[PDB]
Amino acid sequence: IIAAKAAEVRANKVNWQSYLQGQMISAEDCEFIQRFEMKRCSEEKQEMLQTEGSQCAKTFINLMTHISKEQTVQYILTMVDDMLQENHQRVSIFFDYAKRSKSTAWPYFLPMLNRQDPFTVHMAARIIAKLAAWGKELMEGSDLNYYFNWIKTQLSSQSDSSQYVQCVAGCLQLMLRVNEYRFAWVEADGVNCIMGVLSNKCGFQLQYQMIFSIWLLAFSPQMCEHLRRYNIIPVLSDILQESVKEKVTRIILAAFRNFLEKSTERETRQEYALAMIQCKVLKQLENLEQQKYDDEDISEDIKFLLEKLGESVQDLSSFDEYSSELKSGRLEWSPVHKSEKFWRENAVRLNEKNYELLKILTKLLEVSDDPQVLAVAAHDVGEYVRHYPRGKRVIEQLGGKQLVMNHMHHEDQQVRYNALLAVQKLMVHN
Repeated sequence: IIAAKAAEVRANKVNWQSYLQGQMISAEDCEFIQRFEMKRCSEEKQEMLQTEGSQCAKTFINLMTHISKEQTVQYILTMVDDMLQENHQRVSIFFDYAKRSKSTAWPYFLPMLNRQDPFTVHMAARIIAKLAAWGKELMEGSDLNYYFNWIKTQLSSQSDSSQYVQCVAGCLQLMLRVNEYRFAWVEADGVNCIMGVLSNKCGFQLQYQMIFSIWLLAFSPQMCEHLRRYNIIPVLSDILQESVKEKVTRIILAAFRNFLEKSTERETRQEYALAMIQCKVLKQLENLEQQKYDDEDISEDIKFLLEKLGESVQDLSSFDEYSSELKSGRLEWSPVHKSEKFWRENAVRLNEKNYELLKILTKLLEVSDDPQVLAVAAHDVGEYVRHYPRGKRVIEQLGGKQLVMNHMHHEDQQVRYNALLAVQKLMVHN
């Protein structure tokens, strides 16, 4: 509705001389606003901004401050945003006005977000985002903190409300366009509020814009490293199936690619990929690969994520990491457990150190009260039988045969299921 409101406001001009008669503004301010209304061509606008640039933002701000009429307020902000859409360099006029006034441009506009009209405040915010992104000065300090609090509160509301939160999210994206503003945003907890809104399941455009924000943050190593705490991957794994829209799918895949690209360490990239595989990203990546799309960008994102997921599972399939998991007791369905490639080649290696890994498994098959650990141990005994035929006597000696034959009667459905599988693999031959 933002464009429709903009057009309605462009039509809804009002006599600016009324405010001069009321002495709410200066005669020069009224003159500038009327002259800019009539100076519609690009050359005329350039002439106005170049000859009376000091008067320009002064006029806008004076009228905005001293006039209650939301018609005029929205008209002023619509004109400014139209100027910035025609040529986004126009921020220079406002910056020059502020510098000539011996101040920065923000205190003049941040209080304006306290006004009532949603259109007024949200096009004001759009103009602030344009100014911050395309300006030379960095948003900083209390002004930036107040703007972050305002974006936070407006986002938390999650429809006309949603269509204005579109402006809110677009302003946040424009801010994050700059690396330093991304650092400031991470200093703020606004990403947690982003995740809160996403959990609240906002509309399609808002979800797309928020994941666009995440992609902007993920472009950097430090913020990628520090924002892990929000467990982005599972929520977006489910959203990539629910919110099918191609823009949404593409932006999640791009965010994942940025995460894996800019994660600081090999171990860091490995945490991200391990979370993705535990959250079943890889299967949907295969499905998208079966699917096709009209640009090489989505193709490259899919291929990169596919290759790196494959490499990550290969790394997880290390027999050393399997030994570490067994030693720590973390028998919790790591991909190495269901990686047949590891099993077929390394089943003999479990015999090392006088069958230390098999002893760990069998000991857990009597010590474990944990359903997950017990079922995993039973399944791994089954796999050891399946992939090292000579190990049947070893498991007999270690008692795994009888332990699984007992745990088939375990109180837990999953433990019974895995133990039954293992004992079935056991009795296959004389």
